[PDB]
Amino acid sequence: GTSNRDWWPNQLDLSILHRHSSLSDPMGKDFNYAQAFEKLDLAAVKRDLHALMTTSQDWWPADFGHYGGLFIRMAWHSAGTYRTADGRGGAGEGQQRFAPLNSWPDNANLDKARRLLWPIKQKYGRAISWADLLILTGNVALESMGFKTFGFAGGRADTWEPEDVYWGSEKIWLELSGGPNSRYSGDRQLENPLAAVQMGLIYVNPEGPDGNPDPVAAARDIRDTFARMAMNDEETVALIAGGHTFGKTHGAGPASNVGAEPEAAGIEAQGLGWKSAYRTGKGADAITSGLEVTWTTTPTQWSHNFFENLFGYEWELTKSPAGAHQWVAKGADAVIPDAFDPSKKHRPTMLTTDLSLRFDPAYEKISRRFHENPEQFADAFARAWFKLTHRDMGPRARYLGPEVPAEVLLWQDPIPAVDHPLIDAADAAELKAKVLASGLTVSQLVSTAWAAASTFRGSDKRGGANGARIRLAPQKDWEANQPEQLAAVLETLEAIRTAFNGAQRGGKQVSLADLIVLAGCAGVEQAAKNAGHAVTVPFAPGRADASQEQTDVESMAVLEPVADGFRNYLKGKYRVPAEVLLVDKAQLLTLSAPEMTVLLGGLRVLGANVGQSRHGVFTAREQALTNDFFVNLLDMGTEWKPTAADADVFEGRDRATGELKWTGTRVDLVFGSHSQLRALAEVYGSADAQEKFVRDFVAVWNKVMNLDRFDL
Amino acid sequence: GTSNRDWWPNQLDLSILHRHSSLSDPMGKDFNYAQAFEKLDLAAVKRDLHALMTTSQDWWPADFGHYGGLFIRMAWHSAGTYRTADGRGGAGEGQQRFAPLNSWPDNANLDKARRLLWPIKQKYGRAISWADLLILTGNVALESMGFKTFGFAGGRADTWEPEDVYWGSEKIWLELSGGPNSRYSGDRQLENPLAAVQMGLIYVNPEGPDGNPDPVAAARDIRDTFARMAMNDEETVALIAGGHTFGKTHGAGPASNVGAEPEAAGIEAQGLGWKSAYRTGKGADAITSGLEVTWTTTPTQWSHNFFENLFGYEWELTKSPAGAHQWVAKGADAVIPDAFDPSKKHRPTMLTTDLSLRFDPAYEKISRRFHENPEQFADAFARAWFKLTHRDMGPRARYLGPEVPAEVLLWQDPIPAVDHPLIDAADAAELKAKVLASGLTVSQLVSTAWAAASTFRGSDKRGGANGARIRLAPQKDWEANQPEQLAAVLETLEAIRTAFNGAQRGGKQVSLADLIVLAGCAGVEQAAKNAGHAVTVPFAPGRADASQEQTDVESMAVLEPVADGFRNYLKGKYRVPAEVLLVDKAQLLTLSAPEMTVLLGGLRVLGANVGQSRHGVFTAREQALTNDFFVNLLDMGTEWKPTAADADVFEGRDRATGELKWTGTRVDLVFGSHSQLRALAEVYGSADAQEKFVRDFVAVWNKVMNLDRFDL
Ligand code: HEM
Ligand code: HEM
Ligand SMILES: [Cl-]
Ligand code: NA
Ligand code: NA
Repeated sequence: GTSNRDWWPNQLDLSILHRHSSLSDPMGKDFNYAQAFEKLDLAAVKRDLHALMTTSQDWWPADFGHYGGLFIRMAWHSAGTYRTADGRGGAGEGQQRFAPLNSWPDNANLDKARRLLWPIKQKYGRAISWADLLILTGNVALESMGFKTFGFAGGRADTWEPEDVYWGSEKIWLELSGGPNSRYSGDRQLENPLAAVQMGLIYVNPEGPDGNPDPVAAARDIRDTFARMAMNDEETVALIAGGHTFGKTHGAGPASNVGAEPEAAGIEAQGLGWKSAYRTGKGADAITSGLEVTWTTTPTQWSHNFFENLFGYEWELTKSPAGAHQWVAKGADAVIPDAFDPSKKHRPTMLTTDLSLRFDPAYEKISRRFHENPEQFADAFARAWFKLTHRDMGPRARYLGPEVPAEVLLWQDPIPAVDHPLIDAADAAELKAKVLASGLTVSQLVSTAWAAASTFRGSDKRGGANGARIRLAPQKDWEANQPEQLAAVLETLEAIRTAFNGAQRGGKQVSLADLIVLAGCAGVEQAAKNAGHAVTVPFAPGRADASQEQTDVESMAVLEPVADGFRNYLKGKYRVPAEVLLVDKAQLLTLSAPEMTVLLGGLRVLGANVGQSRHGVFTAREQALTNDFFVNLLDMGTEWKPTAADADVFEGRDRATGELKWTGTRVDLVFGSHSQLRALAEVYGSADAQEKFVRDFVAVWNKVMNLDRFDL
Repeated sequence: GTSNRDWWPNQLDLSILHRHSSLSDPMGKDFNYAQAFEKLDLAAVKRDLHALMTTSQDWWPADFGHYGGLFIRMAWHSAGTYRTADGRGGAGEGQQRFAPLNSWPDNANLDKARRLLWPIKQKYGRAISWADLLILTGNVALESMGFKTFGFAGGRADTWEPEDVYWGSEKIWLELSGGPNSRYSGDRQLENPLAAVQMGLIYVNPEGPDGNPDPVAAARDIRDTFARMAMNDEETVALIAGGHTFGKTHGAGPASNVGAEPEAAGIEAQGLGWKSAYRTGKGADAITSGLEVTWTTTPTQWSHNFFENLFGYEWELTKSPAGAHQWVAKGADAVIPDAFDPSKKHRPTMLTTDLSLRFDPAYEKISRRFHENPEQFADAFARAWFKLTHRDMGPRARYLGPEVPAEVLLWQDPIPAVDHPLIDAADAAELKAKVLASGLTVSQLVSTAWAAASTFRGSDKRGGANGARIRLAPQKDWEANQPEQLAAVLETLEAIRTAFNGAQRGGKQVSLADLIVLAGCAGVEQAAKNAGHAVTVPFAPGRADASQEQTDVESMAVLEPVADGFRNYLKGKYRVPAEVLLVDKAQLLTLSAPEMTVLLGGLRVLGANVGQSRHGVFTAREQALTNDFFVNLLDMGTEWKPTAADADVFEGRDRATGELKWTGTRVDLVFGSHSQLRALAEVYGSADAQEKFVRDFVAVWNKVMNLDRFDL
């Protein structure tokens, strides 16, 4: 059947805002995963996973009698989709079991790994999510093979449909760069927000860049893609050498033997894929990547034999049985055990990307230190493996269970504990009145609280107003945050805070993080009062103030809004139309299309625009909370045309007189153009809508203020 | 951005079961449109609509100074998408304001019509839906121009995103037949469920079949497509001749002047399209269809002039100024008024499809009767306009407001009023015990109640267990209903009814409609008991029994299930795979994916399959309510393969021994294959899920039993 997407392939897609509906979720509306997990017998789950490691199934025999390597790869792939640019991908939603990730070429035969785990998932049911189980299984694999992990947190709730992620524009799996849809431009610049070199790869091509077996060139792609997954050089070397301490690759025969990926396979395959016609199709005959490399002399035991081999041999370019480029140790004895035949041994082998760790000069120094000091290697790998597998879990408050590491890590964007009584309802009312009596305007108060709260993204649960990081580098100097106006607001609020905290007893005090949000609440209540409407905006205290020393300024760079339609802000010109960037922002903020619509219409008339731009400010009572944006936008008395100067800025003129009434961007006018958004704008721009508009605006304002409040 | 649909364009689409979520809806979850409409001042709205008729806007000037013809077309097009095959389309959800219908070629310039209504929509807000307003505007247009309508019902709730409808497979607007995606095969057979001749037309091509101007061949397409929209010869003549008593077509210059349809237009067009470069692009210069026809001497007044012209002249093939085929009266005077220039008059003109009403012998007889008996024409048109505009509104219990016709019409599938006390909980316990003491099995009770209730479709709200039409022609004869088994169950239930009603005083009695549903509830209770579970199934009395004479047997044919995955039933071999037909059926039953999953797993083990097929009966305890279907389906100890005899039937064998354990269809195994359906099956197949399965099953069973219960 022909669909709207066929007819109008460039129209905005709002369906990404309406995922994860109660409709698609088999659990009751009252289901609380954290409550279920907190009663899990995690020790009993880990004993079952431990037994599983050495219980081979004939439909997918265990290499060396041990599934550990397979399950470490499974858990690394689960986590390895993560991109810092948007926070999308990662292990935190168990998306490996859905399209497209269940059928990526780099996830070949991880369908078998997930199927091995169904008996344990079935036993423990809703008390352990697939998302937690994939990571736990990787931890138990490591533990069973003598590696001490840094710890584990539960709390990744299962999802029930694919995430809407931009994985790239290529129409061919693993397409080499330089195609019609190339993800590369300039001097090998990978397009944001991608963090993989080819469609369907986790990071890089194990042969080398676009198949060129050059370890030095490969090292470039490794460093670039790992940095885009939040890993520096030490972490990257620790992870790759740590992983490739275990197990083997699978390339026993030509790739033409391997059939359809799971999403393409026949219904009889019952959710599995990559059925191989090569000899037995599994075990000693397995084909996965097409490479055939076994790194260490003890693939089922933690060792420092990866670096011993990397540095102890010279390497020769060779071909797998599948015709893939790989390396073998020159002059070596057969010292590596065979996966199935206890009478066969093999020479040491390496991937191009393994040799990167020796032939890139910066990796070489780290790899030599790890070689000489394997206790340093073990500790870096444990820390990196925790970071990898938890990077998208959000604040430490979300971490469940008895194995949570007590060490607070800089990458967690940590929030200090609150040690003192919180302000009560009367205190909140006193502070709101003091804020409004200071002379801070509605526009200043709403703009500041919006700037602080709207860094949250639900993709990796980073950002939000908790921490008061808006006062620190680098948030205080982001262009979108209007640094000089922000500095003046924060100075006034800090004087209000000092006076209130000075006057208290019993150690009661208010954080600046709370006061910035409460001040924004006062701005919204004042705007409602300006409109002739008395409303109370909800407020929940208990935010704390993080220090500069507790803030990684480099990691905070990815949270900078370079597009924020809710402030009519675009840092520069992009490929992507501004309205597409608005819907992307609404998705990160976890907003529905109705929530996005009411929030944007209200922010316009409150003065939230960066630079006090008039664009979309369709009111003659700025700083009053009215539905004026919608009533004026939908007024057929006004005709719109793109400006001569700028095709992305529109003039609204009286249709009769030609008088200039308004100007607006694409972000403003899309609400009068897109057939689904216009239907929403009509509800809010109706004569009966003033009370509904205020209520809905207050609701979505409060939602945004609370996005990072996992402490509640 | 490459999507899962791009990679796997044949995988099942579950998103059609999760549309119309609370997420996309701007109204509160408690919003009750019926209650809002009941408070509407309908008299005030109709005064506003009467005023609008002659209030010309310069951006789309009114023909003859009266918008009535444009609005009648707008309302006819709102209703005219309806198909009897699936009940999809029609006016009942206001889908003309969304993609794709807002942009169909046949809906060109109806964007202008809807925009003229925005001020009235704005003024009355949520108290009148767009869906109600489009039809009410059509009524007022007719009343304004002298035609007395049969009545009007409110209660069409607005919807907030496009309906998932198969409109055809063509990838070109208006493609003529015989293309690579032809909707025609054999002797001009239109594929079910389509009810138009070309992609983006309402019914037929006004020039003639595939543009061939043969009124006789055109009559064939008119008959077929109108029959597929529930209209017979009399209704079809009345509707076309009635409509074309008013207004005019628009083709003042070449179609090449007309730009992008609304969904393709620039953002500055603010939701309008078909902007024309021809002269002023509007009014006298309007281009809509490309035809230039005005039917009557008084296009803004009800007249008998359509049939006077049709019969009173001989017709000559000619071309509009756009190059379209149409017909001019041989030797006629210039009697037709111009829409704008009082100094111009025109010869009578007709479309090919108008001449059909004369040159098709069966239409000719009706047209002549209407010409000779104008009162018969007026009454037929009024009744057909009502039916057209209310055909998808469902039972009369949904009809709101003060203009609802009292007359009960056969096409409404009327239910008699209940005039007696209903059974209470004590009676329901007594009737269930009698049902279970009769010897009727779980399989018989569940199968009969499923057969009765599952005819419902939310597309046009036809069907369901109310009326006990399963005992009448043609439902009692449907293969899916197992006529011989059905007859035996009904005979036993009618004997229980007779004995219960015979023992009552005070006029209390139970309908067979109620007893069938209650007996099915007893079956489910007995099944739960068979599984060691104490369960009560909710039951709401108040169904009444319709007569054979209240049941149009030809209209009832389109509800016949030729595919019902819930009974593992396929009447023959279709081009669409069985699992796509299962999701289509779930959508018509208003089920979510979780609901569809739990229902199907439960029905399989209760013995609801047609013919007692073993396909999908993955239990050793049939007629016990357990999650066995899921636990056995997900057992990796079983391997599945298609049979030699039948690629659509699968054998489940022990992996280790090769012993046959089970057989299943595509409908069974899709729950083990589709990545999202398998995630749902896993929840219900987990060790902690038996009580959840039972309670979810009872909830969705009750939901299906109540689908048509608008009396509640
Ligand atoms: C440049 C980065 C990396 C590349 C190109 C890479 C490439 C590969 C390839 C091609 C395979 C063979 C797949 C097969 O045929 O079965 C593999 C296996 C594996 N990788 Fe990596 N890898 C990378 C990083 C990592 C990391 C970060 C980890 C975990 C910390 C990891 C752990 C493993 C394990 C345990 C296996 C063995 C699977 C088995 O025994 O079945 N890899 N890798
Ligand atoms: C065989 C069925 C039909 C055909 C092929 C057909 C075709 C057309 C076409 C081509 C136009 C001109 C559109 C334009 O250029 O503006 C039109 C106009 C119209 N049709 Fe029909 N029609 C049919 C049935 C109906 C029915 C059932 C109704 C209503 C009961 C109706 C009411 C109208 C009206 C009122 C207009 C005039 C619009 C105006 O004044 O702007 N038609 N029709
Ligand atoms: Cl639940
Ligand atoms: Na993420
Ligand atoms: Na419908």
